Amino acid sequence: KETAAAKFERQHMDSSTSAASSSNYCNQMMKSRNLTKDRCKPVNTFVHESLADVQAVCSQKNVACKNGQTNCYQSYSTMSITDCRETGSSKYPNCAYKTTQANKHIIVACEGNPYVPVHFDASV
Repeated sequence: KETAAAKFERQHMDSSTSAASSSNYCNQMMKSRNLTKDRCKPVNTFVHESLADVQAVCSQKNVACKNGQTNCYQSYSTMSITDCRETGSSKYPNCAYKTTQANKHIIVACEGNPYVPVHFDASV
């Protein structure tokens, strides 16, 4: 049983690079994080910052989530992120992605004790 806090780190954290090293970054990471296991996840964001810096966003700017919920929080600083989206050719199990580098503010939904990120909502 994977906790929601643990699943967020598997799906979104990559503190090991300052940014996506190549255009094949997503194809490789989507596969290695088990995100293409039973279906090709259509969109996924990776964050290249320390976990402590990402966990601290839960104490920053409170904003509404895309689904109307109110437990979302936006980062005061921009963060290095990599946006992964399926290409027109992608077809399970042969999932394929486009890698795009960006530096944006991130919005995550927090929950629990301690209060941590459990869902990546969007970037602005």
